[PDB]
Amino acid sequence: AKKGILERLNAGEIVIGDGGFVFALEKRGYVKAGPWTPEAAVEHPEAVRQLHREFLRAGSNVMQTFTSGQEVNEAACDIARQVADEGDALVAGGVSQTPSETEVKKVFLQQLEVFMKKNVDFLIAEYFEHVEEAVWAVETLIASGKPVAATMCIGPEGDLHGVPPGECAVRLVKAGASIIGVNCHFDPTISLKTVKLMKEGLEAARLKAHLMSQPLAYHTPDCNKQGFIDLPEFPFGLEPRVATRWDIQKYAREAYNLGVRYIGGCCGFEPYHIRAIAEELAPERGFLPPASEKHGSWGSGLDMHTKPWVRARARKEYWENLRIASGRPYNPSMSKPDG
Amino acid sequence: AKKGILERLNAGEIVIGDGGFVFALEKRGYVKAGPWTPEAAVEHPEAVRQLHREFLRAGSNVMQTFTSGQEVNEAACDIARQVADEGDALVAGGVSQTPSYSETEVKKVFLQQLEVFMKKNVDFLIAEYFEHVEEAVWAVETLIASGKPVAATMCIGPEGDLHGVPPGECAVRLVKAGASIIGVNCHFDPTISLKTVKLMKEGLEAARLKAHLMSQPLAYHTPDCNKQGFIDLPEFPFGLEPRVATRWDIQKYAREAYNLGVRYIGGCCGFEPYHIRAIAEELAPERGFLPPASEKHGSWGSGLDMHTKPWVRARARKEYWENLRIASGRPYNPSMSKPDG
Amino acid sequence: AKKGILERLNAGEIVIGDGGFVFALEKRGYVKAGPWTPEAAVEHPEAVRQLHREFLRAGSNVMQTFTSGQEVNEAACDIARQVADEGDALVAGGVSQTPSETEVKKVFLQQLEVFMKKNVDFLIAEYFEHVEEAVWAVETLIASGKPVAATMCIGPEGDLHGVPPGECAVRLVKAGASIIGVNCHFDPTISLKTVKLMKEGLEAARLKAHLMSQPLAYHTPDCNKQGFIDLPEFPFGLEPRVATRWDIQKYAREAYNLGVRYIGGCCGFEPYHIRAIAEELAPERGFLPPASEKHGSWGSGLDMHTKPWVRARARKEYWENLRIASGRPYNPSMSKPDG
Amino acid sequence: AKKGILERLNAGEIVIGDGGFVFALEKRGYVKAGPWTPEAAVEHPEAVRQLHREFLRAGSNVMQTFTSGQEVNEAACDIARQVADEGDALVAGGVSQTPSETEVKKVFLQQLEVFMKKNVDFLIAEYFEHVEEAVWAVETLIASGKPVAATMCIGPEGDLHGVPPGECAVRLVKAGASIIGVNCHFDPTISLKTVKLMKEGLEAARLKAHLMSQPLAYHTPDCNKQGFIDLPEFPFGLEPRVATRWDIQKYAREAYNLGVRYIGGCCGFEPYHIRAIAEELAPERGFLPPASEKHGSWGSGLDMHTKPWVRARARKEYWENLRIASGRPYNPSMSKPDG
Repeated sequence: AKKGILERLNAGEIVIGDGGFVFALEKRGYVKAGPWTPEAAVEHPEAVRQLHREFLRAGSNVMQTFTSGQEVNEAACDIARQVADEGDALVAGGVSQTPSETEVKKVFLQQLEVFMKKNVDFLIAEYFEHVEEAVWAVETLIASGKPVAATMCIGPEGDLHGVPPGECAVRLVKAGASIIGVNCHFDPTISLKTVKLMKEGLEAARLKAHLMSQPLAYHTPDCNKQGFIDLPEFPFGLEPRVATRWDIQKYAREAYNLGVRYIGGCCGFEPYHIRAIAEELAPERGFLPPASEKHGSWGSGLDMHTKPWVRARARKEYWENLRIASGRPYNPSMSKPDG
Repeated sequence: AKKGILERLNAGEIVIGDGGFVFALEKRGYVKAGPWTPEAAVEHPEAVRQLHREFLRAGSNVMQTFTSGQEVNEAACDIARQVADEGDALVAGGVSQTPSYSETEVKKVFLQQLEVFMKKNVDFLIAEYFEHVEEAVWAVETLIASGKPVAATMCIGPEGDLHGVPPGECAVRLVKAGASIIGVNCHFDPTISLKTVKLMKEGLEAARLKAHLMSQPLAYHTPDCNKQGFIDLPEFPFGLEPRVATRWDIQKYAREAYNLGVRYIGGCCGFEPYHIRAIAEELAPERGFLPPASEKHGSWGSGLDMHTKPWVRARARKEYWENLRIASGRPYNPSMSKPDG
Repeated sequence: AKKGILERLNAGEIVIGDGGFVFALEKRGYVKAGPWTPEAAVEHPEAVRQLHREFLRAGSNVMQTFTSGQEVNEAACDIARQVADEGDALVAGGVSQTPSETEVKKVFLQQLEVFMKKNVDFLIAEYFEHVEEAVWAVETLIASGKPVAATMCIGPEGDLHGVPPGECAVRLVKAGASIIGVNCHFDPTISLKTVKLMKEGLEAARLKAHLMSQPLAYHTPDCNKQGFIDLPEFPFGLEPRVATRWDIQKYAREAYNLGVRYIGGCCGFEPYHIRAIAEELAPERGFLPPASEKHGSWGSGLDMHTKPWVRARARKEYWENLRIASGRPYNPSMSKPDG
Repeated sequence: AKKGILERLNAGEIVIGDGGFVFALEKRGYVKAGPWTPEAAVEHPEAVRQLHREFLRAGSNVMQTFTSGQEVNEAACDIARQVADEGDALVAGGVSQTPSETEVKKVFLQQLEVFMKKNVDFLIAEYFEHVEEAVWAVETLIASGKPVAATMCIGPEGDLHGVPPGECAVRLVKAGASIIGVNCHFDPTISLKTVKLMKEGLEAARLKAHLMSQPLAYHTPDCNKQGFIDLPEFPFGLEPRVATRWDIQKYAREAYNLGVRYIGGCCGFEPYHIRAIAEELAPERGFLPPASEKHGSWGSGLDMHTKPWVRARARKEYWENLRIASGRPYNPSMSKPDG
């Protein structure tokens, strides 16, 4: 009786997605930074499995596959299915930007072949800068008869061709995508600007769909149209920009009020970020994730402490209004994109 | 033929220690922040085991155990021994400050703890988290009875212990108690920690009391910390993400500690497998080898030479990342904060 | 043979204007912050005269008057004329917003009476949030037969009514204003965005005019549409935001390349800022201001020093590429507008 | 009946000193940055006189002279005496580091000759890195029979030889100096650390003297023992570091509680900073300075605005507990000294 993705969304439930998986495996020594290739699926099944289980414990209702050769993709799907069966989670399929229509759809169908062999609960089109290739992806994938979702790494200023977010969203829903939204390249506020534009565009064309936000965990108020790749700090300097469990716990509420129901996360997101999403959205979802056992609510777990200040740090007010410090006073608070 | 801790140190080798274990299991949902209890050792052996293995892959030569009650400590020791046997690493024992503070009862707690680590036959012991040096000396005394190498660390800054005992006096008093390795752990970022360790080195040289030096600093940057370390910063525990070091800051602390004469170069709260991998990759040309996890990393961002853009391809060199002045990304935030305490 | 404002501009010359005059008399104890009244013109003629002479020495070619009641304005104009005659400067007239068309034009005409009595070389309409009142300004003032200039404190998002900057510019030039531009409420980059929009709008309608930039000396990258006044630091907290002689020496070149020829400054501008404008624009103007005798070019005057670092600070490269430090690490580098 | 410096101090009164005079005339175009020479005293007597009068209006009770050769010094003393006679102020002499004891005392005596001709109400030894030359100064100057004061630009880590500040202070009191303190090179907080050490050292030796503080107006938390001159921002990049009228109103209270009664200011201090000192210390001195007429108390003058927030900014609570913003988010909040 595992409800499908569209059944959950249409019922009005929040479908929390897993965080940045290929970024969490790079800091854990299994992915390399620059090829970002998922060999660890076959080389280190225990690492990939444990990250999946940590995300499931956090509150993710989706186990996106970590996708030698198609053997790696297969093994990734078996690990994802194994972990998904342990909880209220759905295995998802992911198709990403190809590095002509005939060849792009060739690549996309060869990829989709594996996800059909493995019977993934639903599919995702993601990492798409251009929306032309994104609609090609939604077309090639909805032939499966499985729910398809389309995400782009495009800011409020539209795709690389220049197509505005609203036009991109309506073009994706037209192609068949039952869920649409933004992933990667921008922090949880610019992303929710793009998703609001997408909602408005879909309401303009009366093209009902489900909304989906998977932003960066980093703060990038100094990013140009080219996301956070062009920041001088990418990839090995973004530790300061990482969000806290309060920033993400604010983006969860923002995205919920904006009308997003597939509230997840991308590069920089960790299990505790996803737990922040789940704990924020708990009073609507009617439950708390498993990992909430190893956590209070708004730092409520520190109100048995030996010091008065650390004891008083345990409340929503303190952590919501606190202005955390960079700890790097010889560094600027913003940087010019290199590109 | 697994060399012991003192054999490695006396041979001149660097003994890289594991990073903040309790802190890395809190962000992974297995430890709670505030009780900081290792209830995950029996509840989630796979999580603790995988963190141990990630640290081992990073380059750690020490699996400090993740230490009802004695059952949890035992299970932690079996997991640590399991992972240690998979590589060139040693299980370490850890005894820490008691919540109380008389000699007979503190040494009672210390001996009961030491019983389990004797049962499990840990390769060496650590006295750590000691604000006072009186209790740290008690620790070295109670633990060296094992006949195993004992190490002593305190979370004390350049201004001495809570009683005001200067770091050099602390180092001398610990080495006198029998501790073959002494150092500093926690409560301060790498530079303040390595200032304290410089003071300890000088103090030991003053009394001609030879010992091995050890540094397990915070991964956070805390230039605004008072004598009470990072715990009194308003951001602790759930606001320290900005302060987290990069693989370049830790890769600088590794060289600083090596030049300072520290050979047990590890890490504490905030340290992650990639930080320990930074330590190992920095100290590689001396150790004569690179850690396993270097297979999934270039040297100074070299792996980004593949990229399709010139401003992400030229990022692949020592100069760029060693001289880059990274940005906080929070321009509506101060770069420093006043300790609440 | 003192060339008029329009003769200077039409000849292609740069007409450097004076800096923030009532803000520089508040830090000198003669103006009060909050009423911002020019009572000091009759109470302290020597202070107002010396500030005028400092600006004239800096390089200003415009001695805007520091304008009971009409007596104070007359005294201000006498001092301005006295100091203008000492150099290559023109006395300018200033009409500003009134705290119906008939009553507003009444106020404007009563003001203009004094400036006609004193025969000011040209007039300025300035500090106009709305462009409905600014066209009334240009209308009421061009009846003098004197050159009239119109400025608003409006950002790139238009006036308070919502009129875009380009429409404001064309509507001011239609009213008769021979010079148009922006003054106050934004730093020297947002201001030069608005002036770029004004140039573009004038070129859209073929409505030739002269451009004029009088920006804030403060840095306000965190300002909303209500200028710098709504920042929490206004008025007594803006010392950190103050520009250096390099920031202003860069805005001078920006405004020159943008096509602005009346390059001056508003609140926060000091004699050394105007001297920075003049020294930057010197190679075109063909000369240097008097105050350059007490200054080097890009810190060249520090070549005398005994220390090697302070000696090497004497370069264009060093001072143009240096990221100066706030010196307040317990302070945020940006702030949310209170309004 | 103009009370002398020692009569005021011994009576328990606060003797507010003028601010950075050479530095204020550099921003006004009359002094050059790098030679820092006073030739404006004869070239521009009106500028020097107006700066003197602005400082006197602020609340300064001392009119330190602005000291072609000794003619410049005589003109400076004449202007200082002229302005001093207009209020409750005292002309003060000043001797600074030379660029052997016999030759140093020769130069110091040649200086003191002019101040004896002009009859300056008291003398100051200042800008002394070394305490050897500083005690030589106090020796050569106390022969005048006039009160002598000694200040050094030395931080909490002692003079350049290494003499601790307590030893410096006692060595200066022994030489005869009736007032001792610190001037320049450090912000108001480090300076007051040094003055605390001097007070403690004098109390160690039972060597009673009057305490004096003339700190920088800049914030320099990132300065090493060589003061602010070694910062990369010196001289033309210190605008961000400038203190506000609230920071100086805090330093005034600090110095008063520390036991300092000659509370003034060095480089970076302006008439409004000295007015901040005077307004802060008013409820003890029993009066407010003249310039307080053009100022409220803790921003009270903004009660007249039309906006609720700009009206509510008028509060001690608001301006005392406000973290002002640098407005430069692409710049670090601290910088490494270049020396």
